[PDB]
Amino acid sequence: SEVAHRFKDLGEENFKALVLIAFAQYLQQCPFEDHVKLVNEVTEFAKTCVADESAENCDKSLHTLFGDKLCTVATLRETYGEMADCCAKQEPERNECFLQHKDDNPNLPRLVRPEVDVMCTAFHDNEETFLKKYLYEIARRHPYFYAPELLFFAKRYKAAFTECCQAADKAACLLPKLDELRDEGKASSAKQRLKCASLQKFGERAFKAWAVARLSQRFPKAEFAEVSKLVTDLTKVHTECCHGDLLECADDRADLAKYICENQDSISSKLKECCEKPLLEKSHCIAEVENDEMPADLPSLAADFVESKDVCKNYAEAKDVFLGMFLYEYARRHPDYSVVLLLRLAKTYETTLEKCCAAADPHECYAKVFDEFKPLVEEPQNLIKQNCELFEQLGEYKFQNALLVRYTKKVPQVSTPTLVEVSRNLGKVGSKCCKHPEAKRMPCAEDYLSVVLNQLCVLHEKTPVSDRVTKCCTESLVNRRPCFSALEVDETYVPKEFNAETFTFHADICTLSEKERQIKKQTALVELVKHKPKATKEQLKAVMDDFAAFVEKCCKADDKETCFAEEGKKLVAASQAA
Ligand SMILES: CC[C@@](O)(C(=O)O)c1cc2n(c(=O)c1CO)Cc1cc3ccccc3nc1-2
Repeated sequence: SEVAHRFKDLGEENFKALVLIAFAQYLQQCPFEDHVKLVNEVTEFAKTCVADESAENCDKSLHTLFGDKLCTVATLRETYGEMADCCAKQEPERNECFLQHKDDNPNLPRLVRPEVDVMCTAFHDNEETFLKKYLYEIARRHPYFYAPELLFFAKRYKAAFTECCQAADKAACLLPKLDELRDEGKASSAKQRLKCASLQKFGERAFKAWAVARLSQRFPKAEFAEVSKLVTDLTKVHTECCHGDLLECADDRADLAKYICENQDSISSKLKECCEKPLLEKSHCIAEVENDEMPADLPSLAADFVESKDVCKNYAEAKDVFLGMFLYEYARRHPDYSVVLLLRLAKTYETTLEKCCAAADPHECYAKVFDEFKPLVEEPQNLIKQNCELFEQLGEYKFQNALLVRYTKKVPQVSTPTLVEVSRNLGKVGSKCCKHPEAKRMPCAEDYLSVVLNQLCVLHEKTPVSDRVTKCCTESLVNRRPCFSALEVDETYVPKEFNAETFTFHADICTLSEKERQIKKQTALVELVKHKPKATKEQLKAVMDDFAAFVEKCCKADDKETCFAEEGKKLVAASQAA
């Protein structure tokens, strides 16, 4: 009995929370109360099986039981569409159909933040409904969120209302906490979409390679075999979560945290404080721990991987473990290299051996592999450096605007709402990284860029429209950032000017939040480039100044909002001609 085994390992509160997540991530459109109802029926039944494993349907697989239960409300096609397809199939085809239909961008309303009082009240009314509502609204909007990590967010979200709703100043206590959750959640959501993309589109080998490089940078004192044990466990964990085996995911990860804390001494010296925290916090901690110091001396790599006379023999015995050791050994020594660079390096090294081990004295042919890594290291280095300089002398917003133009030009076919979100997010790399030293700037920057570009890829695949986007997204996971950086302006692009209402601001632009106000400013910049590309650089900055003041004043006009036409039509003319 599986549901019995998992129910007792995870305990009831989390079991219930994880089932609700699983339903909310598969049927993102079902209303909240329907999902709660289903989760409760499933929870009644689990207990039945805990009480008797030889009962009833207690011997079924989780996806059969859970899939059957979901389909009691999904099969209604007239309201869910293409999801009744999945309900016509049996496991495991049914689960695969659910995985294919996760929506990275469902047509759901913006999450709104009520007044602090309104929220504390709704919290006090029914604390448990308030929390499940949180789990539900986040999950359906982030169908790939790392499920056990979402439990931790709920925990903190609860603690924020519990504490701040009885502070003297409720707002001053509550708001900065939520803002912090909103921001960390967004980063965590994106980071985990990359994890699942790599698993699902590029396969297990890709995720393992990522894992060896990151855990080795993180745990450079650890023996190689230790890291492999860790890589293997971690790989099963994310394979389970991305495959929608959420109960197994949580359980296996909780065991993983345990194994780590009971063997810190063979892993890292940074884990002491983390391994004292409670269950959820402990696992949040370990997964993001700062890198350990690397051993003081360390050889030279060239000896075991270039000058040895057994390198072809080690490669031929087991490519995987030998290339793994290379990645292990090169990564431990380089916390200053991005994870992607480190993987380009291992691919270059792998490719070189496959060539040189042919014949004609291989030992002579592989002699300069490390001279090939040089330009691969230089390229990202100059990009980040050259970019931080540009950022520091422009400030996030103008930096964001510049990326917005350069990228609209790279791939103008791409929908505007997508260009805006990705650009703003790409631009965020300035604040996040440029503060850093050189020996910390690359992993901070490139891996973050890789996460943002994966968002581009997945928001685009749902409905493809740019060959170039599809090519970079499909061709090689590790090379995405280079493949996008190398794109120049699309010369084939045909502009679609005129206008109509896609430049006529309305009066409700005054009641929206300031960032949300830039979003319709930056939106309109995209339609400006998309239809008048090659408009240099400086009358772009002149049409942007012109949009700002026009909104500043027509919100001050106190008029019958006919100014939103007045200086609305006085820009349309200077914009085109001169
Ligand atoms: C329910 C929380 C809250 O309503 C809040 O007041 O902070 C809220 C929460 C969130 N967002 C929001 O726009 C708002 C509204 O600003 C976006 C967003 C992305 C997230 C991604 C991952 C995890 C939690 C997230 N929470 C929020």
